[PDB]
Amino acid sequence: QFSEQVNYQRALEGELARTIETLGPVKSARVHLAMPSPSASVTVTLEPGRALDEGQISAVVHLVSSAVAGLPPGNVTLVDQSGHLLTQSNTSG
Amino acid sequence: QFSEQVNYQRALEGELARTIETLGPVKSARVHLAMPSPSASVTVTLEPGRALDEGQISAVVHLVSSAVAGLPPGNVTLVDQSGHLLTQSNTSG
Amino acid sequence: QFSEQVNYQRALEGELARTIETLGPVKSARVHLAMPSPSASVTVTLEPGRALDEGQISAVVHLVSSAVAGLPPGNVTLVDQSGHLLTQSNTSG
Amino acid sequence: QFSEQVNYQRALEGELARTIETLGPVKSARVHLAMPSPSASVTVTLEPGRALDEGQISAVVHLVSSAVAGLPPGNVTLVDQSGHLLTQSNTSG
Amino acid sequence: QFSEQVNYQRALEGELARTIETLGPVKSARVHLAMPSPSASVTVTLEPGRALDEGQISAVVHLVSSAVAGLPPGNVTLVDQSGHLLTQSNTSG
Amino acid sequence: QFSEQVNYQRALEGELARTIETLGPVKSARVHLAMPSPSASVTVTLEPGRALDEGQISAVVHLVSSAVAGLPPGNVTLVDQSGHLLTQSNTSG
Amino acid sequence: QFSEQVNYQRALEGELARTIETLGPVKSARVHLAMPSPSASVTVTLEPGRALDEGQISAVVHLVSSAVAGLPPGNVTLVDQSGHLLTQSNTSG
Amino acid sequence: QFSEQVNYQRALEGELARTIETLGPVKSARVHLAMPSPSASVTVTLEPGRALDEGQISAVVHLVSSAVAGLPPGNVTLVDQSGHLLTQSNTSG
Amino acid sequence: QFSEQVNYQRALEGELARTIETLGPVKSARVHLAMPSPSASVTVTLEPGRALDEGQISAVVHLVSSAVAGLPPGNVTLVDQSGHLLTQSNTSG
Amino acid sequence: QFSEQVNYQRALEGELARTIETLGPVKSARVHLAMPSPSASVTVTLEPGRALDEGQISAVVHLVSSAVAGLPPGNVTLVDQSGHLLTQSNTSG
Amino acid sequence: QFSEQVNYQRALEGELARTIETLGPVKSARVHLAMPSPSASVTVTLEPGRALDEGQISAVVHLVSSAVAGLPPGNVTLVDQSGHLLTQSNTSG
Amino acid sequence: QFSEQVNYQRALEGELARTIETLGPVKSARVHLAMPSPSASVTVTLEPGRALDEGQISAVVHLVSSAVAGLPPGNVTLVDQSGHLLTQSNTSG
Amino acid sequence: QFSEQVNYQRALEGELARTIETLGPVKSARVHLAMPSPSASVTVTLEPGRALDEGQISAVVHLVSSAVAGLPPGNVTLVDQSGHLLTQSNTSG
Amino acid sequence: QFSEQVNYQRALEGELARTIETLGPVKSARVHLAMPSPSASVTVTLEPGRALDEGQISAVVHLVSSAVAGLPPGNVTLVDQSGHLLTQSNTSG
Amino acid sequence: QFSEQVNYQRALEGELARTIETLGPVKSARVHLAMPSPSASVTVTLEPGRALDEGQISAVVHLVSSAVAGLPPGNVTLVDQSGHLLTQSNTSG
Amino acid sequence: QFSEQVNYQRALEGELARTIETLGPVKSARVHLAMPSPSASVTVTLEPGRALDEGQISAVVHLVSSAVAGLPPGNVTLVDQSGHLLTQSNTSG
Amino acid sequence: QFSEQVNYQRALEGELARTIETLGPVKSARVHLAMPSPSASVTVTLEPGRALDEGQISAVVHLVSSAVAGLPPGNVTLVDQSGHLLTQSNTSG
Amino acid sequence: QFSEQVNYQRALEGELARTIETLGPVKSARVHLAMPSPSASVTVTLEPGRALDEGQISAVVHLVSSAVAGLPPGNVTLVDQSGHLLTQSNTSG
Amino acid sequence: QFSEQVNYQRALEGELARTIETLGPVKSARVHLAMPSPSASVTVTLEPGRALDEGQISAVVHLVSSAVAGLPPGNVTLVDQSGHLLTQSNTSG
Amino acid sequence: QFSEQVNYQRALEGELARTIETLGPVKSARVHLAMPSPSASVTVTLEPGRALDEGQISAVVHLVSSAVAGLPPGNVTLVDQSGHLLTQSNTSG
Amino acid sequence: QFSEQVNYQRALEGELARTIETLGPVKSARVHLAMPSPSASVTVTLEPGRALDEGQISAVVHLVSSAVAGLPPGNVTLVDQSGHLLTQSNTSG
Amino acid sequence: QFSEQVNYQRALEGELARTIETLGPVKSARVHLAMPSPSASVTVTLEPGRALDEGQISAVVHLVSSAVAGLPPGNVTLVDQSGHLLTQSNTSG
Repeated sequence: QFSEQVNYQRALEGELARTIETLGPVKSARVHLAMPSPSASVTVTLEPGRALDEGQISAVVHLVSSAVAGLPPGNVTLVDQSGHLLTQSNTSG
Repeated sequence: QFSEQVNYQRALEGELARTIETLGPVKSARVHLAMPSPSASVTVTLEPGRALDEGQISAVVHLVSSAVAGLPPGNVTLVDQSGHLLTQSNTSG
Repeated sequence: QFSEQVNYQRALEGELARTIETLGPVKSARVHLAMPSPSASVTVTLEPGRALDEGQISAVVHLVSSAVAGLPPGNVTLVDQSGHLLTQSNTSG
Repeated sequence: QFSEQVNYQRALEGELARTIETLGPVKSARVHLAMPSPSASVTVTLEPGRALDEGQISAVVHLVSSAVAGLPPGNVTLVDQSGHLLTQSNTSG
Repeated sequence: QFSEQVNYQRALEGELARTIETLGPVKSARVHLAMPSPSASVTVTLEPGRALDEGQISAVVHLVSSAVAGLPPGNVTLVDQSGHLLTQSNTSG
Repeated sequence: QFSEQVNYQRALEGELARTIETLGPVKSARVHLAMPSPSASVTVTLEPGRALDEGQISAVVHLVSSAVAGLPPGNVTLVDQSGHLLTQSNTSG
Repeated sequence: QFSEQVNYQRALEGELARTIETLGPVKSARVHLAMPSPSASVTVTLEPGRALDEGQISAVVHLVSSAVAGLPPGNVTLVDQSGHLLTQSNTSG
Repeated sequence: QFSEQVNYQRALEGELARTIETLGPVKSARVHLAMPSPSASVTVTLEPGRALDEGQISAVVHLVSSAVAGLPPGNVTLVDQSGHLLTQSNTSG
Repeated sequence: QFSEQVNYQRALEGELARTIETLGPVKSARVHLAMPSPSASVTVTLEPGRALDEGQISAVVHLVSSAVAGLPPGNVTLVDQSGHLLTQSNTSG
Repeated sequence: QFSEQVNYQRALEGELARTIETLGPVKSARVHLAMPSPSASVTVTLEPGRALDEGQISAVVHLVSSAVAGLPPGNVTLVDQSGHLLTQSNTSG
Repeated sequence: QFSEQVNYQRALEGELARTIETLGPVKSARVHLAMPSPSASVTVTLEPGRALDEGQISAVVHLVSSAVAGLPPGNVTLVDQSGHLLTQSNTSG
Repeated sequence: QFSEQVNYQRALEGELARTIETLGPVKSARVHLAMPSPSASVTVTLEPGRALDEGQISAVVHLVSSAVAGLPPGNVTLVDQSGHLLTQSNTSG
Repeated sequence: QFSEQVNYQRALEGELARTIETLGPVKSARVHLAMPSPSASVTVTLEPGRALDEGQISAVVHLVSSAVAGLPPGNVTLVDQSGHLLTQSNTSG
Repeated sequence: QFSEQVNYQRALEGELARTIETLGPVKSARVHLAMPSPSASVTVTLEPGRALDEGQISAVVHLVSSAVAGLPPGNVTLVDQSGHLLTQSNTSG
Repeated sequence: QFSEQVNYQRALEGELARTIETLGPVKSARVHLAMPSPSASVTVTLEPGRALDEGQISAVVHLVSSAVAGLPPGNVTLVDQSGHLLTQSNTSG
Repeated sequence: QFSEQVNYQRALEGELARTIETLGPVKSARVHLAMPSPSASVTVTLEPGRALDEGQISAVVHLVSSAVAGLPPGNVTLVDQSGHLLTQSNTSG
Repeated sequence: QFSEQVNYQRALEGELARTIETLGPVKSARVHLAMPSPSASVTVTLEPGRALDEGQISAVVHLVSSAVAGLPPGNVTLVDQSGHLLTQSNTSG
Repeated sequence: QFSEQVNYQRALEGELARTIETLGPVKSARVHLAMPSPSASVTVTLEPGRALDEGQISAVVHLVSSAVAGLPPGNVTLVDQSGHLLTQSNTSG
Repeated sequence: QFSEQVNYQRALEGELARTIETLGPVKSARVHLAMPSPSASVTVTLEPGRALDEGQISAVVHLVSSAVAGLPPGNVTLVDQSGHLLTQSNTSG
Repeated sequence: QFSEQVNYQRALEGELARTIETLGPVKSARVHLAMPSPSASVTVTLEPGRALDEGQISAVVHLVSSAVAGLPPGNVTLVDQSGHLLTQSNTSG
Repeated sequence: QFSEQVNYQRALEGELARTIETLGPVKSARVHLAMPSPSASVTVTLEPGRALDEGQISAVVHLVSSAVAGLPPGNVTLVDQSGHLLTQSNTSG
Repeated sequence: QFSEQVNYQRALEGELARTIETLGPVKSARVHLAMPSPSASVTVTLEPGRALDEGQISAVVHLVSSAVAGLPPGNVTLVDQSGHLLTQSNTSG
């Protein structure tokens, strides 16, 4: 049963990575899921010379926070390829 | 049993993706289902030089929110191929 | 048992799609069933240069809402091949 | 058991379709049964240049509403090959 | 058991159809039985240029309403080959 | 057991048909039995140019109503080869 | 057991038919037994130009009413080869 | 057991028929037994030109009423080869 | 067990018939036993030109009434080869 | 067990017959035993021109009444080869 | 067990017959035993021209009444080869 | 067990007969034992021209009454080869 | 067990006979044992011309009464080869 | 077990006989044991011309009364080869 | 077990006999053991011309009374080869 | 089960190490997980001549603290390739 | 078990005999053990011309009374090869 | 299970040793884990001519105290390759 | 178990004998153990011309009384090769 | 289980010995563990011409007292290759 | 189990003997263990011309009294090769 | 289990002997363990011309008293190769 659960989690991770790669100016990303108020970690590798709107960074936030049950939109930690802690709501300091 | 459930979910995802592709100015899309007040994530790849009405974007919203049980019309997150967080009801800020 | 249920649902979907295709100015459609106050989604692909009466759009609504148990006539979401959210009763805004 | 029930329902559907085809100016029809106050859907394809009486449209209504147990005569939805929602009792608006 | 019941019902239907065909000016008919106050549906194909008495149409009514247990004489719906809802007692309007 | 019962009923039907055929001016008849106050249906094919007494039509009535248990003499519906509802006691109108 | 009972009843019927045939001016008859106040049906084929006494018609009545247990002498229905309802006690009208 | 009983009854019938045949002016007779106040039926075929005393007709009555248990002497129905209901005690009218 | 009983009864009948044949002016007789106040039936075939005393007819009566348990001397019915109901005690009328 | 009893009874009968034959002027006799106040039947065939004393007829009576348990000396019925009911005590009339 | 008992009784009978034969003027005798106040039967065949004392006839009586348990000396019935009921104590009349 | 008992009794009888034969003027005797106050029977065959004392006839009495348990000296019945009931104590009359 | 007991008794008898034979003027004797106040029987065959003392006849009495348990010295019955009832204590008359 | 006991008793008897033979003027003796106040029997065969003391006859008495448990010295019966009842204590008369 | 006990007793007897033989002027002796206040029997065969002290006859007494459990020194009966009852304590008369 | 858990932990460690390596100026790192307020240890090997922001060091902290359930952001210990205890919140001294 | 005990006792006897033989002026002795206040018997064969002290005769007494459990020093009976009852404590008279 | 635990502990030890070796100026170290307030022992072999900060010695302390559950930062004992007890908090003297 | 105990006792005896032989002026001894206040027997064979101290005779006493559990030093009986009861404490008289 | 524990203890001993050997001026040492306030024994073989600080002897003490659970730092006994009881805290005298 | 215990005791004895032999001026010794306040026996064979201190005789005492559990130092009995009861504490007289 | 314990004890003994041999001026020693306040025995063989400090004799005492659980430092008995009871604390006299 645990093997089935971990395989399902890995397949979800692969599908999510493929979909977020299918976003235009992104060659690849790396998503990891955390299941206990859950949370998730996104490490986007943004393509150089490209920058999407805040309304589309929230698009990435809600894209990853929606397709998984119980993930609040404010619990996704978004980090680019070199620093750039964009989620100021988590790190409110 | 869990394998049957996941296969049924994947088949539903494939059928829904095919139907939403069968919408004219869309080559392909990517739907993911979230089952616990459920919710779903749609990442449409709109064809360039095409733009459908708001009454037909709500058509996509209700098309994905209807064919699955218990999905409210206000819980679908719609994102185009490059940002464009169209669903302002979820992100009411 | 679940396989039998899903096969029966798929066969019903295929038969319904064939019957709604057998309506004159329609080459093909795509029906999906939602079973919990149930609801259903219809994505008709109307033939160009053809337009049926409102009393025959309600014919499609009742045709899909009747042959399945417990589906109210006001819960069918009807969308043409390009937008055109015809069901104003669901989207009363 | 469920397979026996669905096969019996399909055989009833085929027999009913053959009998309603055996009505003169009809090449073929499409009946679907709904079992929970049940109801049924009839999509007649009337032959061009032919039109039967109201007392014989009620003949079709009672022909389909009688040979199945518990189907009230006012719950049959009758639609021709192109719109023409004839049953005004269901759609009393 | 259900297969035995359905085979017995089909054999009764065939025998009844043969007997009602054995009535003179009738090449063939189509009877269907409904078992829950039961009821039945008769679709007679009367031979052209022939018309039997009302006391012999009631002969058909009682012929089909008698050989089956519990069928009241007023619950048989009689329809000719083209409309002609003869049973005015059911459709008392 | 049900097969034995139906075979016994069919054999009784065949024997009764042979005996009623063995009545002189009758080439063949068709009897059907109804078992729940039971009743039965007789469709005699009287030979042309022949007509038996009322005291011998009651002979047919009691001949079919006697050889089967519990069948009252007033419950037999007698119909000739073309209409002629002779049993006025059932149809007292 | 039921097969044994029906075979015994058929053998009794055959023996009774042979004995009543062994009565002089009778080539053959047809007896049927009814078992629930039981009753029986006799269809004698009297030889032309022959007529037995009333005290010997009652001989036939008691001959068939005696050799079977519990059959009252007044419950036998006697019919000749063409009408002739002789038993006026049953049909006292 | 029932087969043994019926075979014993048939053997008794055969023996009784042989003994009553062994009575002089009788070529053959036909006895049938009725077992529930029981009763029996005798159909003697008296030889022409012969007639035995009443004290020897009562001999036949008691001969058949004695060799079987519980048969009263007044319950035997005696009929010759052509009518002649001799037992006036049963038919006291 | 029943077969043993019937074989014993038949052997007793044969022995009794042989003994009563061994009585001088008797070529053969026919005895039948009745077992429930029992009774028995004797059909003697007296040799012509011979007649035994009443004290030896009572010899036959007691000969058959003694060798079987519980048979009273007044319950034996004695009949010659042609009528002649000798036992006036049974038929006291 | 019943076969053993009947064989023992038959052997007793044979031995008794042989002993009573061993009495001088008797070629053969025929004894039958009756077992419920029991009784027995003796049919002696006395040799012609011979007659034994009454004190030796009582010898036969006690010879048959003694060698069997419980048989009273007054219950033996003695009959010669032609009538001659010698036992006047049984037939005291 | 019953076979053992009857064989023992027969062996006792044979031995007793041999011993009573071993008495001088007796070629053979015939003893039978009766077991329920028991009793026994002796049929002596006395040699002609020989006659033993009364004190030796009582010798025979006690010889047969002693070697068997419970047989009183007054219950033995003694009969010669031709009548001669010697035991006047049993037949005290 | 019963066979063992009867064989032991027969062996005792043989031994006793041999011993009583071993008494001088006796060629052979015949003893029989009776076991329920028991008793026994002795049939001595005294040699002609020999006569033993009364004190030695009592020797025979006590010789047979001693070697068997419970046999009183007054219950032995002594009979010579021709009558001669010597035991006057048993027959005290 | 009974066979063992009887064999032991017979062996005791043989040994006792041998010992009493081993007494001088005795060629052979015959002892029999009686076991229920028991008793025994001795039949000595004294050699002619020899006579032992009374104190040695009591020697024989005590020799046989001692080697067996529970045999009183006054219960041994002593008889010579020809009468001579020596034990006057038993026969005290 | 009983065989073991009897073999042990016989071996004791043989050993005792050998020891008493081993006494000088004795060629052989015969001892028998009696086991219920037990007792024993000794039949010594004293050698002619020899006579042992009374204190050595008591030696024999105590020799046989000691080596067996529970045998009192006054219960041994001593008899020579010809009478000579030496034990006057047992026979104190 | 009993065989083991008797073999042990016999071995003890043999050993004791050998030891008492090993006493000088004794060629052989014969000891027998009695086990219920037990006792024992010694039959010494003293060598001629030899006589041991009383303090050594008591040596034999205690030698046999000691090596066996529970044997009192006053219960040993000592007898020489010819009478000589030495133990005056047992025979204190 | 424990092997499955440790393999899952090792796979998580490998994936996390690969992702943190996929951060630009990092050739490799070494993560270890601690599961009981849990905690974790990170030993980054920063590439020479590179230094990321504090808002991206907190990016590493939250990247490792998010993808694992229940890890607070203040419990991650971050150490470079040579000392440099950057996390001053843990070591608040 | 009893065989083991007797073998152990015999081995103890052999060892004790060997040790007491190993005493100088003794070629062999004979010890027997008595086990219920137990006791033992010693029959020493002292070598001629040798005599040990009383303090060494008590040495033999205690040597045999010590090596066996529970044997009191005053219960050993010591006898030389010819009388000489040395133990005056046992025989204190 | 214990083998699995010890193998897991050894693998953790090996991984920790490899990671601490991966720290620059360290060729190898030796870690041992202690599991009951747990504690651990570190024996670092610092490379000559190298010395890291106190804030990086605390880096080693927290690196080993973090990756294992429940290890407080003050319970790690740190010793270089030659003495140098650096942890003054444990050894506070 | 008993065999193991006796073998252990014999091995202890052999070892003790070897050790006491290993004492200088002793070629061999003989020890026997007595186990119920236990006791033991020692039969030393002292070498001629040798005599050890009393403090070394007590050495032998304690040497044998110590190596076995529960043996008091005052319960060892010491005897030389010819009398010499040295232990005056046991024999305190 | 005990074998697993002892093997684990031996492996810990070997690893600890190797680590303490890996301390510079030590060729080999010998550690033994004591498990019940536990304790341990260290026998260091210090290399000649080398002497570490007291703060590094306490390093050895805590190195061995830390890597094993529950060992207090004051319970380790430290001894060099030749005496030199360094731990004065244990031996506080 | 007992065999294991005795083998362990023997191995302990052998090891102790070897160690006490390894004491310089001792070629061999003999130790025996006594287990119930236990005790032990030592028989030292001191080498001639050698004598150890009292503080080293107590060394032997404590050497044997220590390596075995529960042996008090005052319960060891020490004896040289020829007398010399050194332990005056045990033999305090 | 006991074999495992004894093997573990022997292995501990061997290891301890090897370690104490590894002490410089010692070629070999002999340690024995005593397990019930336990105790132990050490027999050191000190090398000639060598003498370690008292603080290193206490080193040996604590070296053997530490590596075994529960052994107090004052319960070790230390003896050199020739007397020299060094432990004055045990022998405080």
